[PDB]
Amino acid sequence: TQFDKQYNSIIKDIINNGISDEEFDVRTKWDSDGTPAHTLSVISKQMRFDNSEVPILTTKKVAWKTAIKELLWIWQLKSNDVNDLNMMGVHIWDQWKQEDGTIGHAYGFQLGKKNRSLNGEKVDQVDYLLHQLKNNPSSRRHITMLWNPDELDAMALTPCVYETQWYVKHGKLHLEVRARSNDMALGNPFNVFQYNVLQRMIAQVTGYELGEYIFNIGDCHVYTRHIDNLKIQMEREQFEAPELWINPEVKDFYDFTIDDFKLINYKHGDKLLFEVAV
Amino acid sequence: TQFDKQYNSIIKDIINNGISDEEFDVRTKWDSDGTPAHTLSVISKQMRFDNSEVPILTTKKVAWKTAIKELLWIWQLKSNDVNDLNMMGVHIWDQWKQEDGTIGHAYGFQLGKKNRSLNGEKVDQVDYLLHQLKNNPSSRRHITMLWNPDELDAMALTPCVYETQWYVKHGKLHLEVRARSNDMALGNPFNVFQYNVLQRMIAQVTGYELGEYIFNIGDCHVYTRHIDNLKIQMEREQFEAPELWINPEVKDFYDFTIDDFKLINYKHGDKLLFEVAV
Repeated sequence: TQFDKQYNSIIKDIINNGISDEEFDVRTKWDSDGTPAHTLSVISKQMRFDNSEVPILTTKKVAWKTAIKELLWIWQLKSNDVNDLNMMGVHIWDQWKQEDGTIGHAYGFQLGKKNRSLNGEKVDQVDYLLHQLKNNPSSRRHITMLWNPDELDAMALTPCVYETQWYVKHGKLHLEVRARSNDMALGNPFNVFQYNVLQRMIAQVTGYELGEYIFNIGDCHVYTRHIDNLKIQMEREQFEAPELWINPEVKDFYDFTIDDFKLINYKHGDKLLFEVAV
Repeated sequence: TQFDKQYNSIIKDIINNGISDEEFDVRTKWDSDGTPAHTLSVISKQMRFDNSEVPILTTKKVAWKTAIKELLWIWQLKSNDVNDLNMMGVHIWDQWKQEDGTIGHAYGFQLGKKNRSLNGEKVDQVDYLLHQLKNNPSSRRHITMLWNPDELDAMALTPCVYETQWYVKHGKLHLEVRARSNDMALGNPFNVFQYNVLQRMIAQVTGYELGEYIFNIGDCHVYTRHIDNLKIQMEREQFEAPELWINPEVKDFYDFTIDDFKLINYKHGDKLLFEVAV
């Protein structure tokens, strides 16, 4: 179920069926003329994968490394402090760094919260999701939630991929994910494969085969300047997906390191520059 | 976009492609033999409507009244006390009534919380969603959230239809909804049409045409005993959807009463008994 087939199956749709944000006074803008940059969009689109292969673009390179790195920060480290993410070599967050170093009450800070009761002892979303999966697989409640109505005003930025719903059906683990928004041009390919990594990880530790991987986008859009450039990507060549490796010797979620993930034989397209926009 | 066409388009799929919960020790059971009742299910299904008609079953009657009544309780009254819902004639909640009368920190209690900052003055989810829609339509954040990770342990029951995402595109208001679970046999038809009512209501008060209505289900299932009975419903006749009425003289969300809603010329099927199950 190549990520490519579905990816371009959604792009043209947006160029052809998308609605321009025009009618409004957007705040975001390019960087070569300050001229407010404008987009086209569609509501509610969905990408599903049977897991016979890694969902990753092959008509362009993805930040597969920076992607898994940011994953450990949010779900493994459950940290909101940017320094931790700077320690991994990633800086793409430096922009929302608060005078104290963190991004406020969002992302990792939501998962680390010891808010659930588990055998006369409080625990956090990630720890709760873990135990229940192997002691309450049938449960129709396996849900992580980033969108906290209580601390929304306290986060330095509103999350995109904010929730997930897992299912344990027939020795299989299914992962559904949802984004309230998503840039198909610079945000989607990175997020997708990234949250699919997280799936393979818990899958291995809980000892359950991988089920379907489903990714849900609410507002899907692309910027205008990015269109002419996406059309080429569509016609670009399509190679076979790589073979992501993950040390099988690991048996604990918090044992994984950026050194246990290796994408093998990853053929992808060439450099494609997509104009910057504040 | 009759609700019927899509409804049965999902039922057979479940009978044919659904997976039995069997493998597990379910807690829920029938009531004629205590024998644990069992189901079949599918993950991630979706129902969309263009709003040319009311999404309501015509091969069976829906609690269209009890449905809108429960809607005012959660979103209008933002109450968690069962007495209020008993005052409307509804008792279908009496089961989860706590020693104090309420269902804990769930449903209405989540929407009434004055947790957002609006012009140097705190306000609740419902009040926030309202103002922003007419002063920040373009916003990609219009979201209500019932799933509170902080008070989950405090609710007397985990919510099904827990969130919503609205969009204001071209004088149109689009409403996306999601359920973590949903019984296609006794829960779905009621929920769907119900959250579509809520849409028509804010639509009228904000003064925006209705956009697409999208309903998302995570775990969709039906109980075994209910199968033989759903097959008949499928072959039942299909009449044209009714013409829901709503007093146009209203201009405030909190002015609506169960007396402003009238389904006109509603042709539906006959009585279909679906075995009870604790």
